Amino acid sequence: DGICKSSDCIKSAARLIQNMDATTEPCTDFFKYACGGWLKRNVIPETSSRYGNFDILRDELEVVLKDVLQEPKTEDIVAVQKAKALYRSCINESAIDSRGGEPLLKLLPDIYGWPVATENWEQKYGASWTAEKAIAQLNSKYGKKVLINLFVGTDDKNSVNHVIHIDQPRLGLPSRDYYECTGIYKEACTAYVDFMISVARLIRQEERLPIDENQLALEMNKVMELEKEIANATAKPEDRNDPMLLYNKMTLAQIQNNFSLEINGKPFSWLNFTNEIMSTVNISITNEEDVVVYAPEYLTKLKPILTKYSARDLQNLMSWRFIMDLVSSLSRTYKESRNAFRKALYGTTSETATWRRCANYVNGNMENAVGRLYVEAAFAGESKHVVEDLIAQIREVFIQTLDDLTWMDAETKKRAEEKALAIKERIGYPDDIVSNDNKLNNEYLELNYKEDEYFENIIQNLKFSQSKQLKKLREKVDKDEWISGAAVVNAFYSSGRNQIVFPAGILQPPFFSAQQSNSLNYGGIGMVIGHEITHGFDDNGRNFNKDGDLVDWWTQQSASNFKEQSQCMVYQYGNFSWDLAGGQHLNGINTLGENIADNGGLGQAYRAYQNYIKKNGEEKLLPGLDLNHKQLFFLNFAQVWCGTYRPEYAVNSIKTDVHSPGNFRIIGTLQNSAEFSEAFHCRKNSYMNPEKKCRVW
Ligand SMILES: CC(=O)N[C@@H](CC(=O)O)C(=O)NC[C@H](CC1(C(=O)N[C@@H](Cc2ccc(O)cc2)C(=O)O)CCCC1)C(=O)O
Ligand SMILES: *[C@@H]1O[C@H](CO)[C@@H](O)[C@H](O)[C@H]1NC(C)=O
Ligand SMILES: *[C@@H]1O[C@H](CO)[C@@H](O)[C@H](O)[C@H]1NC(C)=O
Ligand SMILES: *[C@@H]1O[C@H](CO)[C@@H](O)[C@H](O)[C@H]1NC(C)=O
Ligand SMILES: *[C@@H]1O[C@H](CO)[C@@H](O)[C@H](O)[C@H]1NC(C)=O
Ligand SMILES: [Zn+2]
Repeated sequence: DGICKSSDCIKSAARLIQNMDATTEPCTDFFKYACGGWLKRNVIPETSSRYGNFDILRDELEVVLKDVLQEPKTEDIVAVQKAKALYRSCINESAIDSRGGEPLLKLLPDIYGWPVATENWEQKYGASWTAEKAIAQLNSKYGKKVLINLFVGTDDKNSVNHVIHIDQPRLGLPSRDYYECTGIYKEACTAYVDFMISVARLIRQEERLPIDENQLALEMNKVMELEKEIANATAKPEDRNDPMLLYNKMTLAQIQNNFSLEINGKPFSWLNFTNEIMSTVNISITNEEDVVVYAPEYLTKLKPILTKYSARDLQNLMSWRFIMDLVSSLSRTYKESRNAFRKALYGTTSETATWRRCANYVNGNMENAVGRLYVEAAFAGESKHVVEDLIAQIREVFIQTLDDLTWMDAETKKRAEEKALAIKERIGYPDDIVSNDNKLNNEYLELNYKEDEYFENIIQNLKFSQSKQLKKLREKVDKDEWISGAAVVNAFYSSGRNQIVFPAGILQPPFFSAQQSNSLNYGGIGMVIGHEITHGFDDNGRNFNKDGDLVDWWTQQSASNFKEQSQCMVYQYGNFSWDLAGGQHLNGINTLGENIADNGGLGQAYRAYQNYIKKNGEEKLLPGLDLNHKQLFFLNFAQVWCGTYRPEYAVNSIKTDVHSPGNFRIIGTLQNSAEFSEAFHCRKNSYMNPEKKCRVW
């Protein structure tokens, strides 16, 4: 007969049919054709800003984590006992509620206090207050970066070393655009300041202090007028997309003489500020210390901003940026204060289940311990080798494709083949989290969790996470380190390591399964592999060589052609209007690197499936679907992205997500795919088959 009738063929067909909408013409709108069935069935949960195939698999992963973390076992090693202890302290909301804001009150004296919730702040803290010491205490002990973001990272131009970086800090709101505070941003700006006052009023109440509502509004609006200035001083993402132009190496000498700051009437000392941070880990810094400055323009515009503000004005913002994140770890009364702010940025009317939030927290701070339990329970050993093979097939397809690229000269292709051949693959999980108990126990040896003290535990993880990062300055980059835990539904690429990673969490349907049809595997995990490989060659990754160093290996002509070729995708996606975002246009520049990966990866997966058919021949067709296997390749790729957004978060993500929305990743990459238009016999100049097609890789 020629029809597959296995248990896995039937699960796939059912999932494929239930998600699609065959009453739509594939060539008019393939997103609706592949996801219409799913969109009609589902509605975004009240706790979700975004919902789709990825979000469902992640909520499903959270269930597996609940199972493994919630029941102790007598044979559990210490590394596992600590994860479960942390989980339990997090889900005991009665123990957290009984403490109110007390944990925060003990903590405020350690960060020079919060003026608005303090009395005679200038007399108490203004004496010993210096921007150097104030900013340094938040960075070094709690990893919170408020005015200058100094961090220890890998040297872009020497991937085996670490160096100190100076960069502009994050903001309270999702992006710099929000600080216009008009139209689509007004509600968020309002809830943001209201959020300040609510928290300030709860702290004063709990300290039995007098509450002057007009004094609160006055102080917290000054905080907003201040962050507006800092926000407007920051560089657009568009002006930070070239890592060559962004890397500026200086000494603390050059930095002091080229970026001075007058704060609270006192000059800023970069050596005093730096040593205030590094001394936390018994490390000394001299004025010949090398530094990488990522936001030199920001530092320049910062100088006249901070002269106009007092030490009190500055502290009210700095402490607030830390208190933002801690209120959700306090009692219900403090959690409630974040409601209007969360609704405004994410559109959610309630918070995610406590155990869901907690499971995620333990997975993010103990990724190797949790990954161990996740793979033991939910990952199959068979699949690890099948994916290794898929990566080999796709790596070669990328290399062979170089011969056919006409916008590149021979010498540049040769250098490209080098990087490709040198990409390090990481599949599933590192074996030693399951087999080396000693190494795993030692990773968390200096952590000790009290079960009735969840706030002490999160603060401990902040100190352990920042301390661990600061003592890497004089150390070599550990090559064995994975760039992701195993209990993750995603994949990644590191340019500094030239490494692609595919955690266990993403090695499941619809992406991959050793028993489902190959057409679905290539169109699923295959496309994702090519995506991660092509990240080494996008507008950002192409600037790094085979060893992870930010060095030029492109001829003047090939580089000019890359920009020329990629400019097509800039215009394509920048013309897509997103109704959920208010008919705004996508930022084709900020999303270029991801669209390059999407278009390249899909084309590379299809060629690998063609090559597979060549060797092994056709596959047994799926039941219930009047579709051939080439059409199923594109259908599964499309259903990987089924989903929708809340309008509040479409406004958030269109400015902050470097990815295109799920629907435009489908329309965009297929519009540029002739192989798609062949599989579905799309007439020329139909929406899905425009004559003008972009291509890079
Ligand atoms: C600014 C920046 O560089 N970020 C990098 C960080 C890094 O590389 O270190 C980043 O995000 N990397 C992960 C990402 C993974 C992929 C993805 O698209 N993941 C979606 C998942 C999603 C999609 C829709 C939805 O409704 C819900 C979830 C996402 O997380 O947004 C998985 C397959 C294709 C790429 C990639 O490799 O690009
Ligand atoms: C929660 O914490 C309280 C106070 O420490 C304790 O009495 C109670 O047993 C805890 N509950 C659980 C389920 O651990
Ligand atoms: C924002 O900064 C620019 C310089 O970067 C300046 O010209 C402009 O006046 C600033 N806008 C506001 C509202 O301060
Ligand atoms: C930075 O200067 C302050 C004086 O304001 C001093 O107390 C502190 O010890 C200095 N930090 C160093 C030298 O690391
Ligand atoms: C839309 O495409 C045209 C044609 O290339 C281009 O000139 C224009 O800049 C694009 N629009 C956006 C917003 O990118
Ligand atoms: Zn990507």
